Amino acid sequence: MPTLLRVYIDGPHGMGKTTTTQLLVALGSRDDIVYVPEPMTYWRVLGASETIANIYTTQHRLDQGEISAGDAAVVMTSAQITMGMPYAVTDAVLAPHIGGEAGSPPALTLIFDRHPIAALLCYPAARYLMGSMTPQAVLAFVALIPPTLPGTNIVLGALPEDRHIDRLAKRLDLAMLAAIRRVYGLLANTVRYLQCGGSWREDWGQLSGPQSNAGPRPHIGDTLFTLFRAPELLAPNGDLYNVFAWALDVLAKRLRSMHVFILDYDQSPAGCRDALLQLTSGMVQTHVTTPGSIPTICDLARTFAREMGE
Amino acid sequence: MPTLLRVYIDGPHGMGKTTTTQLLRDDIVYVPEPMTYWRVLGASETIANIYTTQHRLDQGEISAGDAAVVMTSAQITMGMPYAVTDAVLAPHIGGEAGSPPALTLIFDRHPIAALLCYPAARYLMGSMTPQAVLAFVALIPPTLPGTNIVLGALPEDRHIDRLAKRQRPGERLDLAMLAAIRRVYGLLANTVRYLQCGGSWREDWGQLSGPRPHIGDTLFTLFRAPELLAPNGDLYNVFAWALDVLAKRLRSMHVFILDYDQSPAGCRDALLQLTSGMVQTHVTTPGSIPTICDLARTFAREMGE
Ligand SMILES: Cc1c(CC(CO)CO)[nH]c(=O)[nH]c1=O
Ligand SMILES: Cc1c(CC(CO)CO)[nH]c(=O)[nH]c1=O
Repeated sequence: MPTLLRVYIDGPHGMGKTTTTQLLVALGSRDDIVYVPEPMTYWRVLGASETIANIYTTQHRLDQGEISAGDAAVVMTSAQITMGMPYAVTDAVLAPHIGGEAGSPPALTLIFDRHPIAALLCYPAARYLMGSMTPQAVLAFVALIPPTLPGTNIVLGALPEDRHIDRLAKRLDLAMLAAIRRVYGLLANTVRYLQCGGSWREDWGQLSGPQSNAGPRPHIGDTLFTLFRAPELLAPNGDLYNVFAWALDVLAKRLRSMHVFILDYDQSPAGCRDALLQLTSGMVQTHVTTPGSIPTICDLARTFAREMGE
Repeated sequence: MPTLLRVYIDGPHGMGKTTTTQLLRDDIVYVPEPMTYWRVLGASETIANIYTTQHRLDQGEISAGDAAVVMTSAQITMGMPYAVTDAVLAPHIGGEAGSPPALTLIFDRHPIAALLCYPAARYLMGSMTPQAVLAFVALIPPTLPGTNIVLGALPEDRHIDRLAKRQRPGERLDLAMLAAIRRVYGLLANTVRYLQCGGSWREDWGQLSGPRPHIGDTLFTLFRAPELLAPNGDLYNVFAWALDVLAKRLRSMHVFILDYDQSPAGCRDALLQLTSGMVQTHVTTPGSIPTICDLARTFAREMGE
């Protein structure tokens, strides 16, 4: 069987992900690489009306005290369903075609503009930090994350906050940028922690008060688990209710088999592109399940690109 | 390796599901309704919020768009317990055993009640958008082997009668909702049959606008909704793909119909007699039963009051 290489470009917005991705797609032959872009059209029209604008409006409303936390949460929870739809449905139809891992050329390369966890974990978690979402709803999105498919290569990105703020500026919510930057830092640390043998249940008690595929085992306090210590999730004895505890187990199982890589976005567009290109070399590939999986997968991505990317 | 029997007792609420299961020490565990999660843990009185919002939309106090936001949000809370239970239980499920079992796990509902059925019903009540319904459908966990689902049968007047004397905290006796929820479950049962008999929604799609149920008698009719179609009437691919997931998830489910129009002793035996044709599965580890028990008893203890 032919092999496949799936690469999910994710991380906080405004670092140059899209540009970088397209520069990488432009290098390869017409059909040996395909790009599944940001489904902006689904977010602005198909799934609902201007989903991004509504989110930023709601937070602003909440900040000025024009609405309550409860109102904010209801809107954000509903908007993240809508924000993650396209990633979720894409994962579900792609799944059956994915076979086991081959090893670090590929008959097909799929570059995605983000992964499901972006909408089912990171943004929600970041909204929790902004007070616009409850920790319970975040764990609800976490329990709904699709089984992590083999060969899940995810590229997170590092960019100094001052450069980030600059690049991002053309609203401008700096509190949110800080929160999304923190959430993605926590995330990469969570993957290394879990890959190093870390057991949240065993280290839980170390709670009080970034490298993904390199370095020593991070402290649970530097992982995503610490966000989930909120009083809402704590039983009268101080311990996590089992429902939320089990959601934390799902979060571990989903991230542990992922392959995360860090891309230095503090360089030029072509610099980023080559940088991303070099990184693909150590990324795990998988076999497809049927002979007709490659063509089918291309159609799916092109169709997705045409209907939802612009 | 030992065998396991999973039985999900679902269907529209208010027919007797709770009584049936109740009447029933180590070869069978009953995972009950996670009422405490809906009233306290997940959020504050979630059934109340749901029914209040429908009512206010009905009275003209709020907008369809307002109801939907609350309604979609509330459905995240309602299904959480089911979704989390499926996710930690999934790993331990092996292949089908064949045609007793070491452990019988009786559940009060399946993830599809919160991810498909209630949301579809709210869509039919105007309190949820069809896109939100398909997003929930995109998140339906994969259908493992041995997914036996018991659905209830009961004449509408009996149902209203039985529902009226068994209201839930914050619930309102809404007859329009009762019809909606009853329509969806009937379509649900027809959909599984359709799919198992070879039905292809893409092939039969044209029959909505001009030995298995007609497509118009399946859950696929609900998605003819204008919000999901392009200017030329074609379904957007995002949605079509969501319908492909629905077909895949439903098709492998084993549906069993339990007649509720009888005494609670009748309904208890009824369910038990239904298990002869339910599909069993192997667990994946030797210590999978014990773990499964803890999960189930703990769930019950913490979320079933
Ligand atoms: C994926 C995602 C985003 C990313 C957007 C910028 O908001 C585009 O990168 N933004 C959100 O507000 N929620 C989400 O789920
Ligand atoms: C499962 C479920 C229900 C059923 C309730 C009573 O309405 C408990 O059986 N009700 C909803 O409104 N959403 C749901 O997901």
